[PDB]
Amino acid sequence: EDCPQDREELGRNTWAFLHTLAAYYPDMPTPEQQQDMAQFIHIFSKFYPCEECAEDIRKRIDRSQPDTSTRVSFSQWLCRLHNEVNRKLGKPDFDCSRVDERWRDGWKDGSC
Amino acid sequence: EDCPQDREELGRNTWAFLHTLAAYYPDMPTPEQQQDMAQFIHIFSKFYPCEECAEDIRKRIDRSQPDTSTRVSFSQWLCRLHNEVNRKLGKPDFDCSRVDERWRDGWKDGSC
Ligand SMILES: Cc1cc2nc3c(=O)[nH]c(=O)nc-3n(C[C@H](O)[C@H](O)[C@H](O)COP(=O)(O)OP(=O)(O)OC[C@H]3O[C@@H](n4cnc5c(N)ncnc54)[C@H](O)[C@@H]3O)c2cc1C
Ligand SMILES: Cc1cc2nc3c(=O)[nH]c(=O)nc-3n(C[C@H](O)[C@H](O)[C@H](O)COP(=O)(O)OP(=O)(O)OC[C@H]3O[C@@H](n4cnc5c(N)ncnc54)[C@H](O)[C@@H]3O)c2cc1C
Repeated sequence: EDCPQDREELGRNTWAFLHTLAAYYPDMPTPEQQQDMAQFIHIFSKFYPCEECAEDIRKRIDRSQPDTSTRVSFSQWLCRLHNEVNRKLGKPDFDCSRVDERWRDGWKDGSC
Repeated sequence: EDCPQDREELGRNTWAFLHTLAAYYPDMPTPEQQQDMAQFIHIFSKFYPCEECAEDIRKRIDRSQPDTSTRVSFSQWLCRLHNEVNRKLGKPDFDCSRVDERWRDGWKDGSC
């Protein structure tokens, strides 16, 4: 908009960035790309703006390190992580089998 | 609404994340944090989902590496980077002296 992001706005926008990032990550990433994405996620968890949120995500990420082996493993890992936060906030579980429809290709019914 | 984000949508929300990220970066970051934020930016530039956009930012970063010494230096560095992209796309130059109002504290006129 025009004013500082609130917790929810920052969240929606960051998840959008993260899921899209994962959606276009290589299906066949090189060993270096796999190392970089894992490190990116690690650093991300240390600087995500919302203080309370970062403390929370770090604990979740340390418990289940990102699997950056492939586009699918990574996008699924990220979907599972987001779902953990969804459950913490009483939000619905997202069907991870549809992450590509949501963030890359659009719903199969063509509503996008 | 819940559809894959186009170049403009992704960009808008990613800049929001990035500027908020810089807005809350420590005023006195540890050397470790300064190293981490620099790498975050470098990895970010290699994976940002819009290939043309990623290549462009990489070229700009290579000419002026991120200054992660302080919250102010980094926020200003990021504002300058975004302004280069604005100039490229014919968008108005943003007054970097007002980055804190825009992304952290809100406009001085209490508008927010
Ligand atoms: C790393 C991180 C940590 C956070 N921690 C906290 C916290 O501790 N406490 C707190 O109050 N808030 C936290 N937030 C904010 C919170 O997650 C939400 O972003 C915010 O409440 C806004 O919710 P929303 O309903 O708009 O959807 P999100 O912003 O919840 O939703 C983004 C959208 O993505 C889709 N989506 C939902 N789940 C998934 C999934 N699993 N996989 C793929 N797509 C999905 C949906 O289409 C949805 O509308 C965090 C955000 C991030 C990015
Ligand atoms: C790393 C990166 C690279 C990109 N590369 C390209 C590219 O090569 N080609 C292309 O077409 N698009 C590119 N984009 C997309 C483009 O920059 C815009 O995000 C998009 O056109 C939408 O524009 P917008 O007008 O909504 O504002 P941005 O999305 O331009 O604006 C976000 C908002 O932030 C504020 N703002 C503007 N400038 C600054 C600043 N300098 N400092 C602090 N706040 C500011 C404003 O309040 C503005 O409305 C890129 C985005 C990112 C995040």
